Amino acid sequence: SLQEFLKTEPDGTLEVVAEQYNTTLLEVVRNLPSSTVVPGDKFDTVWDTVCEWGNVTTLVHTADVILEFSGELPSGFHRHGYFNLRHGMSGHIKAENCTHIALIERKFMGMDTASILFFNKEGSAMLKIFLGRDDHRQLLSEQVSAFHTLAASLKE
Amino acid sequence: VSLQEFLKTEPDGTLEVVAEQYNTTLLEVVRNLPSSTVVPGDKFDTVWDTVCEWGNVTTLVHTADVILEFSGELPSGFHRHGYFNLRGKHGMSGHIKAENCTHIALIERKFMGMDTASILFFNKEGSAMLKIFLGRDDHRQLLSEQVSAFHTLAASLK
Repeated sequence: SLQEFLKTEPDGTLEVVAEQYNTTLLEVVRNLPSSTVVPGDKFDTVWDTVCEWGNVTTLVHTADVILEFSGELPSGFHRHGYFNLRHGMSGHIKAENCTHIALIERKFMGMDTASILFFNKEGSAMLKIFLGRDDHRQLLSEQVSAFHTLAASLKE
Repeated sequence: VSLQEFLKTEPDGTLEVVAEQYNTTLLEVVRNLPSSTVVPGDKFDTVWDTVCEWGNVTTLVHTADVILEFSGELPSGFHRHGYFNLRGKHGMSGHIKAENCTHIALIERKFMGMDTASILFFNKEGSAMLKIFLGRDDHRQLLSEQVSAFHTLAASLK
């Protein structure tokens, strides 16, 4: 049982858990009891709040490349059917295809991780944002409180 | 009108749209562009290490949902554990499955009225795994040194 297995707190990529159960990441990130999932709307709310935090890691994963961009989230701007970004990272995102957004915080063998997932209609992540960490090793406490404030605010 | 004849007329638009229009792959469209250079995946290292020395460029990943680009010097990388691993540079790092790269193309064309030069890394299905575009200017123009090294790379490749 998916939901039952998730309550186990298993370490490892949520993608594999999705593969095993032969389902979508969104589905997995739906059986995690503490995950905060909201609909495509809020994209700006989420992506405007995050631009406020400090440096974060944006991640794009394809069958051939895994690219990470460490830094401040760039401000948005909708037009021509795209969300267009304004330092190092830029580009355009098909906000319109984002059906769900999940804020998930969990452990990796005891080590906290926190991320924002933007899902499309197929239940796959089109983009992921991970909270940055301090030189020490832990997630930036200021960001983590901001993350929980947003998750609370979204359910509010 | 044939793809090769269509290209040459210097079409207005993305090469990806020409591909679907002609029911073919991005690779076949670039193969038919005037003056393009296409070489086997064997050239990945020569290409990557050469561009690592050019200064700022724009690296782009295109997906069905996002087009993300990173401007900055291309990070150096090393083959290990079946991936080409980037040596974190500025905000950009990660991994490229260079083993899946079967073709590399250097092309030049006008797009939206401006000259463009890019390097395309293709997987076997003929679509682009990654793209790198020559850097611009404070004036919205290609860097001359990059254009000539690009040409130099293109000449030695083919």
